[PDB]
Formats: sequence, structure tokens, C-alpha cells
Amino acid sequence: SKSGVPRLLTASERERLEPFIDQIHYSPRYADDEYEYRHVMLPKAMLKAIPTDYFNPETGTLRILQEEEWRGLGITQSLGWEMYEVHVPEPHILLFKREKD
Amino acid sequence: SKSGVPRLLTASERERLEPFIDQIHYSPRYADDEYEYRHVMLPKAMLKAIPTDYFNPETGTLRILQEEEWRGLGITQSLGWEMYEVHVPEPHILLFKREKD
Repeated sequence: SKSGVPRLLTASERERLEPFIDQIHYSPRYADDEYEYRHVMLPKAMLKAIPTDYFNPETGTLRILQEEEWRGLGITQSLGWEMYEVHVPEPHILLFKREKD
Repeated sequence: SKSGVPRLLTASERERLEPFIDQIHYSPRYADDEYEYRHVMLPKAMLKAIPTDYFNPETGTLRILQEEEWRGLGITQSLGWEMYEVHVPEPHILLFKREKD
């Protein structure tokens, strides 16, 4: 399997994101025992302006970006945050659950 | 949006699943505060024998099956289990987390 290499945006690429930056939404933080979480919602129009190599072709979503990469997109947050993704099981794996009594 | 209707397998459809039934793997159960969980792994060859209307075309995975539907596929478990799916965020939503100190 071959995967994309992390890469910083060029001046022209970054300039293209300007009209969307002020429209980025940051959710309030929520947490569990050992982690804090939050999600960032980009305007849908912004995705068409992001370089294709920033996307995972298999998932259709953005690949896990390193800090320099997401900050480079115009996403601003405090320190410590790391991007993560939900992992969906392959089609041959089924998930079940039942209430405990 | 239009979605698939639950539907039981016909005699011929069910007969086609026979060579795979004994190869289905059931994971041990794990749990949290209010739920028990487990995952079932079907042999990959079995997916090609399952009716196309049992799949979600948007996800590529099986749609949430009702009890009669999954038991009808040859999946045998005790009582209480309900099929569930992981929900992946749309491409414009990014997830972040950081360790609490």
C-alpha cells in the first residue's frame, strides 16, 4: 500500500483559502477520562479549494494531517490538539451490542 | 433520500449461503458501563453470495439488519443483540483530541 506524503501549502494554494477562513466553525470542547475533544466544521465550498493530495482517495475524507498541515489550512486552535479519524470496519465485519442488566 | 426495505431471504438465496455458515467467526464479548459488545466476521467469499439489496450502496457495507435479517443470514447468537454501525463524519468535519493533564 502506498500513502500520501505530508506536504506544506504553497503561497498560491494558501491564498485560495482566504475567502473561507473566517467561516470555519469550532465546536465547544467535550471530554472523557483522559482526553479532550472537539470537531472543526469547514464550509463545504472550502473542500473544492483544498489540494487533492490532502484527501484520502479511499475514504473520500481528508487524510490525517500533521499539526503544520492543519494550521496551514487556516485552522487555528490552542496547543495539544491532534487530528484523528473514526475507523469503520470492513464490510465483512458486523458489530452488535446489547444492554447489560 | 430513499432507503432499502427490510426483506427476508428466499429458499434459493439462503441455500447459497450454506458453504459459508460454518466459517463464521464470533468474537468474545467485551463491555462498558451499560452495554455488551461483540463483532462477527464473515468469510469474505460470503459477501459475494449475499443479496445486493442487503448492502448500503453509499457505505459499501451491509445496511443495519433487523434481527430476523441477520439470523436469516446464518448468524447465530443468544438473545438481546442488535446490529449497529460506526458513524464517520462527512469530509468537511475534522476531529481533534488532546490529552488531559
